[PDB]
Amino acid sequence: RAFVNPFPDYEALPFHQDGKIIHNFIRRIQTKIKDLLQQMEEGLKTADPHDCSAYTGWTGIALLYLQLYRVTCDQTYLLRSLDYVKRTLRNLNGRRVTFLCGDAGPLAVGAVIYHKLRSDCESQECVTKLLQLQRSVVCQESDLPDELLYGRAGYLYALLYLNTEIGPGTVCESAIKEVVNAIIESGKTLSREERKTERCPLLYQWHRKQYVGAAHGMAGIYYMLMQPAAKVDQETLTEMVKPSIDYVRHKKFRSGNYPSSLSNETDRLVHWCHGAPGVIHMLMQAYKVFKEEKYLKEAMECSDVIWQRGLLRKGYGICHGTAGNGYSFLSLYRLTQDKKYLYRACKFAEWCLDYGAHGCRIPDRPYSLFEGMAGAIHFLSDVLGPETSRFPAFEL
Ligand SMILES: [Zn+2]
Repeated sequence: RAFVNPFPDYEALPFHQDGKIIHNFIRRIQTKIKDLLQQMEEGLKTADPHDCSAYTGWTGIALLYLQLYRVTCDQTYLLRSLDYVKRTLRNLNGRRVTFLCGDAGPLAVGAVIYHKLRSDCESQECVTKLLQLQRSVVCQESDLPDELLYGRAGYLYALLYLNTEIGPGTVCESAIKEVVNAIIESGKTLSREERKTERCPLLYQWHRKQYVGAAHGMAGIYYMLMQPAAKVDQETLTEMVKPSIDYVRHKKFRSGNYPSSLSNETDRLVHWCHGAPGVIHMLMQAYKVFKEEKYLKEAMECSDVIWQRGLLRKGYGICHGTAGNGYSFLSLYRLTQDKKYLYRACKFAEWCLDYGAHGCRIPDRPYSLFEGMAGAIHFLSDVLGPETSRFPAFEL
């Protein structure tokens, strides 16, 4: 599942003492980005015309070019992002709600792109249509899950995306509070039916499995609830979210990895979607909000599991691959300024410079943001500037 990580750890260099990446490594990274960009452009020509998702479709490619534009300021990239959103803005049936897999991705990415190209009316039309998803999400009688790829938390992300990328006052805080309350009541309900009201106040399941991790599980729901832009009150944070965070912490393996769901006792997946590379963001965010060192210390422990098991044979992607796990190191570095994690991110990036020379399997969507090439390009573009790195479709 993982390669043997060949690199020595930081103690046993691709940056200077002050944290700045050396010229040679920047140049090697920018060279590969150009290289991979052209392979991605070529392969997307045969990709599925209908998958418009941020996760595996066209909206994800526009997200990459938005990201390229954020970090280079090259207007060429802004314009190219428009080429990819435009594919996605016409078919919308409003049956999927999340930023990653539903209509909120095309719509929120489109609204941001239009706003940076100064056309306010198309920008506003996107936002207006996005908010029409509101009732389907807030309805407690809907079978809709709460998790990030198909549930309330993924819709919540789109709103926070608008208020952080465009600005506060794009989405009404009333509409964010409604979605937050819907998520909270959902977690109270299931936790009562499972008689966990006092041990895990907020409990969630997806397809009747109580997933632990970022993509479909509790760690990603708690992570969004802890976002400063979701404006959750102190009482709900300390009485409802923190004890739920602590409950999942105590389900961790002795190996330091985290299970895929509460029942599963076999330690296999070291992915953003399942395992320590996703749960670590819950812990790091828990450290930002609650400021107790045990949360950071556990994030550091997650980092060591990811350093040893995180170079994956699945591939180089964000969801379950080397780029997504490499982001764990950039995030922890931003939090700690401990250049050990800068080093570890730099080494995973080095692995990505050899993209496709390792005998990794080919993902179904091999050019996509979260399954394929676009995500690796995304991750490489952020190692250039570790201080401003953002995990796509997840950090704000
Ligand atoms: Zn995955």
